[PDB]
Amino acid sequence: NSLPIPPGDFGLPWLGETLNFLNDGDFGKKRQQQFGPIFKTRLFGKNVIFISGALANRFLFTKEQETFQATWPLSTRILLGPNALATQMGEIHRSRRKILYQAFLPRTLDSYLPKMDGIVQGYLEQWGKANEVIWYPQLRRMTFDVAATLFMGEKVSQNPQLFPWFETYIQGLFSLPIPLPNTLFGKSQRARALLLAELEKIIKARQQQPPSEEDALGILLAARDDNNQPLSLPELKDQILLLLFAGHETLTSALSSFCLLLGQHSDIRERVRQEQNKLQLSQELTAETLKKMPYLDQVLQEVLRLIPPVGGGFRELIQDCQFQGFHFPKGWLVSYQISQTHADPDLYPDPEKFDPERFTPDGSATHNPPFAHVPFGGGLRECLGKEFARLEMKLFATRLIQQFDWTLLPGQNLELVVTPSPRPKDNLRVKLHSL
Ligand code: HEM
Ligand SMILES: CC1=C(/C=C/C(C)=C/C=C/C(C)=C/C(=O)O)C(C)(C)CCC1
Repeated sequence: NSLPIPPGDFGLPWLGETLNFLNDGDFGKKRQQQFGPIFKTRLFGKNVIFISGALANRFLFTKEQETFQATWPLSTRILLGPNALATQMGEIHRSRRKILYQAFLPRTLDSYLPKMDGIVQGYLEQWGKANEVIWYPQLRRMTFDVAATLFMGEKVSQNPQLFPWFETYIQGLFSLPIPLPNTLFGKSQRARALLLAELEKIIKARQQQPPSEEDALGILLAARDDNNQPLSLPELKDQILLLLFAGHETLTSALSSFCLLLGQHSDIRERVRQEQNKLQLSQELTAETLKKMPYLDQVLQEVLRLIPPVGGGFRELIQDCQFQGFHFPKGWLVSYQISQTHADPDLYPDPEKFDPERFTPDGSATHNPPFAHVPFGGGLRECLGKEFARLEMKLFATRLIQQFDWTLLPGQNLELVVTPSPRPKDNLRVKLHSL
């Protein structure tokens, strides 16, 4: 069939519009205005079509196996490793998906709580003592601490080079894949080498011990493929590195967003508080207690809606396709943009406004088309850790609101940069007031 390809500029050979993608907060919106709802570009040497909205998301998460193959930018793939779920395909992917899910079972999450709440309260106490808190970097310390603790173990967490290395590793994930020591990418390459060497040490320690499936690392050590074979060491290291990155980076964004938004909407903050008051907290807080928070549930859906931690995903077309009148050529990439979908005014009337009532029983977002709220993606690659994320968001939201009000200091830049997750430019300057 003789259909046109989408409008859009490819730019220079290979380089294309990669620099705009990596540096402009404007990328998708600029090309939507200039080119329309479906546009093409070139990124990291690949021709890419950007799509968004319920129907485009439906398309991308339908008859997927025969059409769409998950991928990531060249820098991301190299730094994740060939043995990570994010970089696995087909039968291997299906298998590790079932293996990893066991780390996030309803009851295993329930068992994460005590250590998680202990790490959470520890930080709140410190921040409550301070005058001004520059919050964003603090949230990064905390979320790493929770992830290292719950996925690996407590003595692992107090060990002191791990965080600095991860921070450097993260900075190169979405960058120019230039393998020199004076680039963000080469520094992340070196960070990855140092981290794997440590995780290898951490793994060899755990193997000379009675089998425990308390955490993610123990779960992976116990895991067997369909041919009853263990995961290799290189796979073990790539898999924990991913879980620690995802558990750390995404949650840093979600919680700064929550602190940002409930910072600016003190009425919503009070309704959350009113909810946790019709219960009975103390320090006594169980997994079944957090399941009694329907209104907080709504706020957290809406935080993720307004400021999605993960901007989008990428797929290679392995079949030739068409969508809304365009040829989607075999071997080109498609990118689904969660940020664009969540800013659709048809899906989200007054998209710029923070309104939890969209997720209230009969609200606008409840009878939207499928694939309208996609903070965790959908189809075959839908976030595997979503309930770990929701757990940590709910506990943090709960402990923070029960103990403190807070003020976002006047004259700061609250504007959001994405390297590679939304963060406020001036790192969220606050004062907490104890209750
Ligand atoms: C609110 C926080 C989070 C958000 C918004 C989020 C978002 C996403 C999205 C959009 C995808 C799909 C990307 C694609 O289409 O390929 C994904 C996949 C994934 N997520 Fe999450 N994520 C979050 C937290 C977590 C956590 C806490 C973990 C566990 C440590 C995690 C682990 C993963 C993994 C391993 C994948 C790859 C799945 C696959 O390739 O099949 N994420 N996530
Ligand atoms: C790599 C990777 C992850 C992080 C994705 C991020 C942080 C990308 C943001 C997308 C952007 C920045 C796209 C755009 O703007 O178009 C998650 C946690 C899902 C785990 C699977 C592998």
